[PDB]
Amino acid sequence: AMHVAQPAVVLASSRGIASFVCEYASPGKATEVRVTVLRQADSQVTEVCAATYMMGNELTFLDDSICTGTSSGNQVNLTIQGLRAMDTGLYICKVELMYPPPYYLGIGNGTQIYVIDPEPCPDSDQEPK
Ligand SMILES: *[C@@H]1O[C@H](CO[C@@H]2O[C@@H](C)[C@@H](O)[C@@H](O)[C@@H]2O)[C@@H](O[C@@H]2O[C@H](CO)[C@@H](O[C@@H]3O[C@H](CO)[C@@H](O)[C@H](O)[C@@H]3O)[C@H](O)[C@H]2NC(C)=O)[C@H](O)[C@H]1NC(C)=O
Ligand SMILES: *[C@@H]1O[C@H](CO[C@H]2O[C@@H](C)[C@@H](O)[C@@H](O)[C@@H]2O)[C@@H](O[C@@H]2O[C@H](CO)[C@@H](O[C@@H]3O[C@H](CO)[C@@H](O)[C@H](O)[C@@H]3O)[C@H](O)[C@H]2NC(C)=O)[C@H](O)[C@H]1NC(C)=O
Repeated sequence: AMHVAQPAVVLASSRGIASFVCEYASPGKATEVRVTVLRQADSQVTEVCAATYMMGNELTFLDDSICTGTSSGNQVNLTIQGLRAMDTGLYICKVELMYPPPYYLGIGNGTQIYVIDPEPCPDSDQEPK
């Protein structure tokens, strides 16, 4: 245990930019480090972004994109843009050497992404939103 570092929460900008880096630990360097980002909800949890961190290539988020992520050394950086009040929640950083056998690593418990709601008025006493 204690071989995976990830922020428990993440502060997002007003636009909705939530970016954090979940590092992982491996016995060596390989071409395939499958990463996964999940969103947890009280009713159920669903998959979101996923790609193979190839040390000589970039992650592909063609399926369920709506997100951008980077990977360097042993730290994977995930950035989210467009987080509404409902979008705010938990994001799980996953790290799995799934392609090479015989696959053995760990997943991140998850970082909560926080966002700020801008208001056209100096206070919410009237016309709150
Ligand atoms: C996570 O790491 C990024 C740095 O990653 C940069 O962008 C990634 C998508 C990868 O391609 C990396 O190879 C690249 O170095 C930290 O900052 C990020 O910097 C980039 C570069 O300035 C920002 O995106 C750029 O946007 C311009 C505008 O069109 C483009 O021209 C560039 O091609 C590039 O896409 C990116 O917005 C920025 N991330 C943020 C703040 O959203 C980032 O800070 C770090 N995360 C944290 C907070 O640790
Ligand atoms: C955040 O981390 C916790 C850590 O929980 C235990 O995880 C194991 C691997 C070990 O490190 C131990 O020291 C930790 O306390 C994750 O919670 C654990 O999750 C696993 C599955 O992901 C659970 O295993 C289950 O085991 C039962 C057998 O009793 C099987 O029937 C199930 O199929 C399953 O394999 C384990 O019970 C959980 N333990 C705890 C303490 O909760 C947690 O999943 C992770 N967050 C993420 C990535 O979602």
